Amino acid sequence: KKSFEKTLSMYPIKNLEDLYDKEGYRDDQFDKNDKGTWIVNSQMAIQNKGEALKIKGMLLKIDRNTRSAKGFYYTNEIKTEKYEVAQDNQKKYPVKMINNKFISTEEVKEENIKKEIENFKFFAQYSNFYKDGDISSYSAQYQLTNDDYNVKQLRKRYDIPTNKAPKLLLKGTKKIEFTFLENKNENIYFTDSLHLEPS
Repeated sequence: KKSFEKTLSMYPIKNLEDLYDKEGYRDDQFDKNDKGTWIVNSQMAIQNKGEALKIKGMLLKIDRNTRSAKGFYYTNEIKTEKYEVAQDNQKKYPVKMINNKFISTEEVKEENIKKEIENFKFFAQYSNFYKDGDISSYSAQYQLTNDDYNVKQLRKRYDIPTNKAPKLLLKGTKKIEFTFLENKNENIYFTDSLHLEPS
């Protein structure tokens, strides 16, 4: 648990640029001159009944050495349980972080993608912080209510087509997941992660 608090206590980080000056856990795989890169990823996955799993998220690499951040917005559609190559639905839209905003470094023609990038917020920017697995790979999973501050935050920012209260999974080897629905071919989950890794 409080292995998560070392990270989650930081939330919210309204200005992600503060991560330039936030030190994380460095180990002998980090070179002595590498301050590290924060990899931040937030992602909503929504599957309406009889429809494909629709995914939208952003991945950002915040390089502490160069005080710059690059990554991409991404959308995807997943239809089957198993791997089908021809579902080539993954689109990536490269962005940079400039003044705590996310800026396309390419042309984006679809007005609907432009808006999503312009208004995007990572979970770390707006959040605030039973059933235990441990296979040495630990996890703790909790049943939340719809008055949980973070559940309300998700329902504002995303259109969640179920009113069931999600479970929060703290998965660690780190990564967090709000699972709203987990029926067969009817999945709704939000994930987020923030970790420091070598550049």
